[PDB]
Amino acid sequence: HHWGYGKHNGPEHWHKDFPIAKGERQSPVDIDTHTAKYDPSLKPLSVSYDQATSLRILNNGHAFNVEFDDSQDKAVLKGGPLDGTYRLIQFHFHWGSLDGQGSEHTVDKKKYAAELHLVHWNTKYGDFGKAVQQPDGLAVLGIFLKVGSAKPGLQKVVDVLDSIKTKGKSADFTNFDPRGLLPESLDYWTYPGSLTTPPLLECVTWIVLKEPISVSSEQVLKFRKLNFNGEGEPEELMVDNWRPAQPLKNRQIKASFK
Ligand SMILES: NS(=O)(=O)c1ccc(SC[C@@H](O)C[Se]c2ccccc2)cc1
Ligand SMILES: NS(=O)(=O)c1ccc(SC[C@@H](O)C[Se]c2ccccc2)cc1
Ligand SMILES: [Zn+2]
Repeated sequence: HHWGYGKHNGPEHWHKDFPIAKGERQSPVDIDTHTAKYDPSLKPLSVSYDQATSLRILNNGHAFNVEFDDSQDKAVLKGGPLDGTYRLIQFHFHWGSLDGQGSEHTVDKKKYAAELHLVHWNTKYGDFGKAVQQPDGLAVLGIFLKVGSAKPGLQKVVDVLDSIKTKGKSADFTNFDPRGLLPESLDYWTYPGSLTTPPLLECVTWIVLKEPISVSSEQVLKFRKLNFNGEGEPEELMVDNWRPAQPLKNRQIKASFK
């Protein structure tokens, strides 16, 4: 058996193999917008993706990852709450079976249809596997998706999903520009947290953008045609691959904006 998002292996079970699931800085969380304090000392985010090199897209059985060449400083996140340089390694999404759920973070308990995670690692630790062992090892840029108008920059991702339907499938995915997934504003909330899947390591500076991106109903319907299963196995649609909000405990969510 293995962790997943089913009735028998979902988030309420993860603590049995990953006891840090009940830890002091777990993600995601509810963002209470009235309780978040504006921190005028936070810097604007610097998102430098013009030289991003996408390589491949992979169905890992839990989501799909768009992977980048992170062997050099090609696509980096700096500024905001961060010290130093964080290199883009991959992005992925979490989404629902219906439009009223799917995001991992919530905003005043509102769930969005989906959530994009752009995963970056702190270059002072040399590699991703070292960085996840450190409290400031990762920076994940989270962007909410709502259903409305299509996102034109998402369609190249949507159109390749039929080629990676099942767990373990990958496809070449070069020249994808992740700037096409951003909203107009880089206003954000930030707090110290964790990976939202096992192994749930407490290594993430979360940066969650206030402005959602709009995607079309047809775009998210295509995410929901993916499979958790491998080829030839009984079909289990890849939907509701989100962890619910965890206790905030002794943490403060800071806002970049008034
Ligand atoms: N999250 S975790 O790592 O602590 C973990 C590890 C192992 C397990 S046992 C899971 C199995 O009993 C049942 Se799957 C099933 C459900 C419906 C239909 C067919 C088969 C659960 C969670
Ligand atoms: N949803 S999320 O953005 O918080 C997120 C981001 C990245 C992951 S990578 C999970 C595992 O494949 C790699 Se952890 C590992 C890697 C090397 C050595 C030890 C442990 C998980 C969740
Ligand atoms: Zn994620």
